[PDB]
Amino acid sequence: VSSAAVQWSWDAEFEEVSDDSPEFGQPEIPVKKAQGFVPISIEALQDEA
Amino acid sequence: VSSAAVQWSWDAEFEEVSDDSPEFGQPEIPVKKAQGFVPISIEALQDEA
Repeated sequence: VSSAAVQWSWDAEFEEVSDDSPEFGQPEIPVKKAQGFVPISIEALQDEA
Repeated sequence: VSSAAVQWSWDAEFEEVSDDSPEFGQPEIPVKKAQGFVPISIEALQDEA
C-alpha cells in the first residue's frame, strides 16, 4: 500500500477547513517460473565420470 | 575438457521444456622439440681458454 501526503492550506480566522483526506494505491507483483531440462542416456550416465 | 552453460527459459504453467543439452570439446596441445649442435676439435679444448 502507498499513499500521498495531506495537503494543508493557509486559512483566515473563523474559516472552515477543506477536506484533506489522502488517497491510497496498491502496487502488485506476480510470481513467475523458469525451468530447464537436460536428458541423458543410460550408457553415458554409467560410463562418463 | 571444455563445455558451456545450460540455457534456461521462462516457461508458463503447463508448458513443455526444451532440450538444453550442452556440447563439449577437447583442446589438445602436441609437444615438439628443438635442437642445436656445435662440434669442436680436440686441440682447441686444450688451447682456447
